[PDB]
Amino acid sequence: HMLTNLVAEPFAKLEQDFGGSIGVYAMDTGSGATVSYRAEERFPLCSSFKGFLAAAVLARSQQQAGLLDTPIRYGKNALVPWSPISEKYLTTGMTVAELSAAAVQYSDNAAANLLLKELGGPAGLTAFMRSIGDTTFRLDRWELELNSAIPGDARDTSSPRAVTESLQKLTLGSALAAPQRQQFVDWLKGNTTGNHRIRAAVPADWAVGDKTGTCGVYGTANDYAVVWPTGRAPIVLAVYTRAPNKDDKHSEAVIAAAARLALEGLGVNGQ
Repeated sequence: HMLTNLVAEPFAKLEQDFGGSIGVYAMDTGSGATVSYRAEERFPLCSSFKGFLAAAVLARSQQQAGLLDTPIRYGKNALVPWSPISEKYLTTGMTVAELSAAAVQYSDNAAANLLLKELGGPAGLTAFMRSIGDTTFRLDRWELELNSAIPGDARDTSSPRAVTESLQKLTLGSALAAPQRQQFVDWLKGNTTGNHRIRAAVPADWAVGDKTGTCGVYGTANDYAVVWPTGRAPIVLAVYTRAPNKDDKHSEAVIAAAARLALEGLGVNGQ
C-alpha cells in the first residue's frame, strides 16, 4: 500500500498514444517499493507462458533425476509455425533441457507443445503455478490456439502483478531448488527475442533475463524480466499490452517506454 506508486508516472498518456491498454507491475526486491498500473487486470500470456513452462519442467526435474537429459524425438506433425530451433533437429531429436531452452530463448512453439505434453497439458502447467501460490494464472489451450487474445476472454491470461510475483518466487525466492533456480535465470538471460522490449530500457552494464510474448492480434504483446542493477537489489517487472481491435498492431517501443517509466517510478537511475 504505502510503498506503491510513491511517484506517479504518465502511463495513461502512453497507453492512449498506443491506442490500447498497458499493464505494469514492478517491484524493488530490496525495499518492496512497487509501481503498479492496471496491474490486476488480465492480459493474454501469448508466448510468455513458456518461461513458466520451463520453470515447471525444472521443478519436475527435482523429483525426476535425468528428466532434463531425456532425448525427445518428434514428427513433422509436431512442427507448428515459429519453431526455429526444433525444425533444425527434426531428424535427430532434442533433449528436454534443449526444448526448454528453445521455448524460453526462441519462443519455439513445437518445443513448448512437447513440454506441455510432458506436464499433462495446460491444466498441468496451471497446477504448477497454483503450487507456488499463483491463483491468477490460467493456461487453457496449446500453441497456436492460445494466441486468440479475444477481448474479455480470460482463457490463457494472467495479470502483470501475478506474473511478477511468480517470476520473483522462481528466480529469486525458494520455489525452485538452488541449481534449478540458477538454470532458470540462465535461460532467461540467454533470451534472444527481447532486445527491443524491457532490455531496451536497461543499461548495457546491468544483467537481465526476460521472456516475451506476442499474440499477433489485438495489439497484444508483453515481456517480463528480472533486472540486476549494479550495487542494489534486483528488480522484477512485467509489462503487458492489448488493444480493442483485432487488427491493432502491438508495439515493442511502447513496452520499452513503459519499462523506463517503471524504473523511474522506483527511483532506479538508469538511461
